[PDB]
Amino acid sequence: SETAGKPIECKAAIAWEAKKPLEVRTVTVAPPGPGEVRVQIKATALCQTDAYTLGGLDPEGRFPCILGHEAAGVVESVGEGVTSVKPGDHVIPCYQAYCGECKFCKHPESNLCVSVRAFTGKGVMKSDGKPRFTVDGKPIYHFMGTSTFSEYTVVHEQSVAKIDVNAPLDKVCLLGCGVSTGWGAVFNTAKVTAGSTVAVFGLGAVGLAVIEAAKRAGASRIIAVDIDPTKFPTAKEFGATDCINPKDHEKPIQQVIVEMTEWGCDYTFECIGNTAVMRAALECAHRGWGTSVIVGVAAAGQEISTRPFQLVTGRRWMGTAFGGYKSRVQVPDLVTDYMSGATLLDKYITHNMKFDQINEAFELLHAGECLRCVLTF
Amino acid sequence: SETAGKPIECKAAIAWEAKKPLEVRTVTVAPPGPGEVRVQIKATALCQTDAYTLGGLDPEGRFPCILGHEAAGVVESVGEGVTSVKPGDHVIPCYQAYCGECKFCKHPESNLCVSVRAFTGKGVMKSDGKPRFTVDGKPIYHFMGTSTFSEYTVVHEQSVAKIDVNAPLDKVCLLGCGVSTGWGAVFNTAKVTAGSTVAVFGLGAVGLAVIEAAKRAGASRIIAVDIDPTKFPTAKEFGATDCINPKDHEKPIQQVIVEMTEWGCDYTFECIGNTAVMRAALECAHRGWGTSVIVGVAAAGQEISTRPFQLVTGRRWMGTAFGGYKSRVQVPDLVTDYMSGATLLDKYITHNMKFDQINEAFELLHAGECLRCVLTF
Ligand SMILES: NC(=O)c1ccc[n+]([C@@H]2O[C@H](COP(=O)([O-])OP(=O)(O)OC[C@H]3O[C@@H](n4cnc5c(N)ncnc54)[C@H](O)[C@@H]3O)[C@@H](O)[C@H]2O)c1
Ligand SMILES: NC(=O)c1ccc[n+]([C@@H]2O[C@H](COP(=O)([O-])OP(=O)(O)OC[C@H]3O[C@@H](n4cnc5c(N)ncnc54)[C@H](O)[C@@H]3O)[C@@H](O)[C@H]2O)c1
Ligand SMILES: [Cl-]
Ligand SMILES: [Cl-]
Ligand SMILES: [Mg+2]
Ligand SMILES: [Zn+2]
Ligand SMILES: [Zn+2]
Ligand SMILES: [Zn+2]
Ligand SMILES: [Zn+2]
Repeated sequence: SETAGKPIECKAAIAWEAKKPLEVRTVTVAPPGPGEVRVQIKATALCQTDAYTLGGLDPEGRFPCILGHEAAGVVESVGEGVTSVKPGDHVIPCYQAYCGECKFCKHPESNLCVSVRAFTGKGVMKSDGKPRFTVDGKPIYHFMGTSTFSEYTVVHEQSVAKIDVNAPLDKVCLLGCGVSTGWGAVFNTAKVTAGSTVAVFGLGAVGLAVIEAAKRAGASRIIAVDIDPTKFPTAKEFGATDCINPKDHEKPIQQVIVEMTEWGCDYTFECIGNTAVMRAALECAHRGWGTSVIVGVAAAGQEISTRPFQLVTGRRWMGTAFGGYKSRVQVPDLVTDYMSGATLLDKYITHNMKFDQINEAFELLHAGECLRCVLTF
Repeated sequence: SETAGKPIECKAAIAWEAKKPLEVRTVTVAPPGPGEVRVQIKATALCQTDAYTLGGLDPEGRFPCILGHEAAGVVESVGEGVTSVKPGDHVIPCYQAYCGECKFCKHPESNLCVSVRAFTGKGVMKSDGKPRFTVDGKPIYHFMGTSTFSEYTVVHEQSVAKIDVNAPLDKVCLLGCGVSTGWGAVFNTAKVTAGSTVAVFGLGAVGLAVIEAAKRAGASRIIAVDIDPTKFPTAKEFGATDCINPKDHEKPIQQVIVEMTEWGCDYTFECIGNTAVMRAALECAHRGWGTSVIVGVAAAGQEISTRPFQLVTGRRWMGTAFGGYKSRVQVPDLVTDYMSGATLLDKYITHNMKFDQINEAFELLHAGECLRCVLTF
């Protein structure tokens, strides 16, 4: 290789501080240490989670840092000990790691690996406790263990899903977070049964993925809820049978849903990050057995509340992280399902832009005018 | 019966108004109307739910009424169209009805029948909207559809479980309330798996039932929690492996439980009715997959709260009503199970008193060190 074992200077987008636009400039990327993989990002999308940390809403937010966590790329080089990937492998770096040996990797119902979170949560690497990015010798920190807003990033081996080398990297970049989360919320967390009724709160890429998955699960009714009705036509494309704007009703939205379904929907999904809506989604879960799945990420500190009578009379409050998918094991399975022609993944990409316009993409998502914006270098 | 078709003069305990003692006196019990059943009560227990309504705290409280909801007895006569029981059958009347045709009776994960609940909640019968008790020709209202503090009571057919004629009625009287509820919270709601860890908050009859069922399910560790340490010895006999008094510790009790189990317990149960402790039970459920079952009934105007991060990181919040048991279907199975010698049901009866002493029995309940006290006439 031409770059293996040596630093790489490449284009990236740095967040020097919160609530400021990113600076697209050159950074230096160190070679991978033991158990690490240096990846050449080929495509990367913006998620609402990136704007969440950029807006100062992350308690563990550490600046300066390279954001980004929805990407697909090619292995440029690996550090010593790395056996699972090799240069040339097509990969998807995942915020959720997989070690196969911790208690959560071994449990059938969890994907919350603890192999590297103590370091990825701090924006550093496990091998030496430091980051791999510098600018004029000063350290720039990692984000969600991925930091995909850079031509080359360095990640832990446990965070690297090896995927079908023939899958288009600018489409499956979405499988690193949002769309996978919405799908697994249906298939893994809720396990929607055929015939069921569903309510989805928030119609971004995540909520639309809940709708697509619930459709595929055989749901007989899917109520799409959003305060922005310009997202309704796409929601009906994915399979929504009803679209509801909360601002068209003086009743609370959970009362509206209950009246449409007498007792509530068998499953409800919150895909916003609004604690008042999370409460609403649980209270319009069906009496006796309804399930509500929190998908959105609320601002740190905020609390959800309900009357305990809601759970005593049969409703179930749960949440999901990355759809319950064990990353390195199951992300390749999602790529395989994409390559089989069975998904609507291509429909989630509303804009393809160059990496230099990353800030316009952030304005697109703050304005609700995009689903997923895929950046290429 | 030579009482069939006729009113019956029998002894009962009348609650004329709130916060005053019951009067033990004769009452007139009308014959059973269409779809109604008249039961000779052979044994009836007390619990805190009776004392809650008697104390004037119940917003649905209706006086004068006849309290009592834990009982077993024999059918004296049946009203028009009743075929599920006949005179002489041994029965348990249940607050939780089963009609076998509404949405909830037909769902495998619910037992919240709506056949008669709107009428029992108002202390009247469904056939005509009127009660069946009179003193001096003026009406006495029912309680929880059972009104078991009476030698004879009239109940809806949907509330009448038909049980093994061989079962002792002064023991199976408990199967209509807290013991079944705690058992079912484990077997039906949580579905506690073999080898799992369990935490129980509150060590009355309900929590002790949770402990007994969890041990029977194969739980490898059972942590009993109560601010009254005098409940610990009995918690250990039912199968507790640890006992924790929250007041002995200077950290939040959920942090105590998590430190004892590194990540939390696989299952936790709130058996008190305390929203603060409900949140504590949720937050010491195991990371990634822990389940917390609210069993206790909180006071009015109280809400449960947590940070949604707790659910996004894999914890599940649910509740139970009557342990999820479909009453007329499954209460007979609980009796059969008790007759098999598999349960500690007899160990929940700490006191046996005569019905004339009902007021003294209530004072024992208010003092404590009484799990269940059974009254016979
Ligand atoms: N649990 C996880 O692992 C995970 C993974 C990825 C994303 N998320 C979170 O899920 C959420 C959705 O992600 P996204 O990319 O689709 O964001 P998005 O901004 O593209 O979509 C959110 C939608 O919610 C709508 N909305 C806002 N407030 C509303 C309200 N009161 N009522 C109804 N609709 C409302 C908005 O109009 C918007 O269309 C985000 O909070 C994200 O952080 C969680
Ligand atoms: N879901 C149902 O269908 C159903 C059925 C029956 C009873 N319940 C409810 O279950 C609950 C328990 O029933 P019970 O008969 O055992 O009542 P109980 O009063 O006999 O037992 C309550 C126990 O909780 C302990 N306790 C009180 N506050 C505590 C605290 N902060 N921390 C730890 N322990 C505390 C008390 O010391 C006591 O031992 C009640 O709320 C009851 O209404 C529900
Ligand atoms: Cl938080
Ligand atoms: Cl799919
Ligand atoms: Mg993720
Ligand atoms: Zn792991
Ligand atoms: Zn994301
Ligand atoms: Zn009771
Ligand atoms: Zn019913």
